Amino acid sequence: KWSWRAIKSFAMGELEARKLKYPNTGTEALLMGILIEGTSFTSKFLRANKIMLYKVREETVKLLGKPEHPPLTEDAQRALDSALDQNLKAGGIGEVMPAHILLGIWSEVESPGHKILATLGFTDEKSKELESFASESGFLDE
Repeated sequence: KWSWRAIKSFAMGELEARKLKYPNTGTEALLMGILIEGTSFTSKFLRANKIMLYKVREETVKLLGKPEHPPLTEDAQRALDSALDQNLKAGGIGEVMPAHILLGIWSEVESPGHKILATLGFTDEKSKELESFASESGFLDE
């Protein structure tokens, strides 16, 4: 059960992949889509931890270099599957949120999303911090 916020963040991600003229919607685009959507707690969390949209964009171009609807990479699909788990293997009411997508991205260790997060100072401790917020009883990611 994807939240509306997660649905929007995905759309913003695909939009960013198209703007970058990439063949696929990768973990880097899912990450930017969260920032672009811009109203979730997760987007505020990323910004409060100095993971700014303009920086992620600069690190994306640097890492990956300068299609109508760019399909998901395999590791982006993997990040979305983990999001479902992060949500599933936790409390049992909430929808799947941008938080779970972010955690899914971080957990795909080999992915550009993870590597860019790490370049910008994200760590396992930040991941656990985000998990703690997300596991709070009536968590809506807003």
